[PDB]
Amino acid sequence: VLVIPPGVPYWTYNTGDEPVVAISLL
Amino acid sequence: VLVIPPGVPYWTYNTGDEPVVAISLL
Amino acid sequence: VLVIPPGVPYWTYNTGDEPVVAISLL
Amino acid sequence: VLVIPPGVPYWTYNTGDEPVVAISLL
Amino acid sequence: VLVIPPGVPYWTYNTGDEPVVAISLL
Amino acid sequence: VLVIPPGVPYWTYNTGDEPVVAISLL
Amino acid sequence: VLVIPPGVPYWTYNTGDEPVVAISLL
Amino acid sequence: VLVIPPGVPYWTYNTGDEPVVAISLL
Amino acid sequence: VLVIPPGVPYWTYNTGDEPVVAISLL
Amino acid sequence: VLVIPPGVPYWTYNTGDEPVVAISLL
Repeated sequence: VLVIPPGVPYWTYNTGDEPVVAISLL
Repeated sequence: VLVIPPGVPYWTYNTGDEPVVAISLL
Repeated sequence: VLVIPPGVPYWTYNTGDEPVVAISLL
Repeated sequence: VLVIPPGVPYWTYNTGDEPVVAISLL
Repeated sequence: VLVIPPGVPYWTYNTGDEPVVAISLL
Repeated sequence: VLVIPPGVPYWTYNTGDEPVVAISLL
Repeated sequence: VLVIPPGVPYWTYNTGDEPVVAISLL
Repeated sequence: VLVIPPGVPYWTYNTGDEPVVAISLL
Repeated sequence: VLVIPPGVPYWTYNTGDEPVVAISLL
Repeated sequence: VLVIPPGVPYWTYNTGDEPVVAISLL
């Protein structure tokens, strides 16, 4: 993954290869 | 994945290869 | 992952390879 | 991961390889 | 991880290889 | 605006009253 | 704006009253 | 703005009243 | 702005009233 | 701004009233 923003970025998040587990029991 | 925004970006998220598990029981 | 923002960035987060476990029980 | 922001950055966080465990029980 | 910001940085955090355990019980 | 997500949210953005100006000339 | 997420949130952004100006000339 | 997340949050940003000016010329 | 996170937070940023000027010329 | 995190926080930043000027010329 290549990222190169000129100018004025804002909250740049180049997440990559991010396994996610989300389980909720009520 | 290649990302290069000129100008003024805003909340750029170039997520890639992101396995997601979401299970909810009530 | 390559990141090079010119100009004025803001809250740049180039997270990579970030295993996430999130389980909640009420 | 390569990071080189010119100009004026702000709260730059280039986190990488960050295993996360988050489990909450109420 | 390579970091080299010119100009004026602000709260630069290049965290890398940071295992995190966060478990809370109420 | 009232927001109260139980469980495990992700990138919640409850933006409100957000004047936006975006003009670009090439 | 009222926000109260139980469980394990992620990157919660309850931005409110956010005047935004973004003009770019090339 | 009222914020009260139980459990284990992550990068919580309750920005409020945030005038933003972003102008870039190349 | 009222903030009271129980448990184990991470990088909590309750920024409020934050005038921002970001102008870049190349 | 009222902040009272129980448990184990991490890098808590309750910035308030923060005029920011960021201008860069190359």
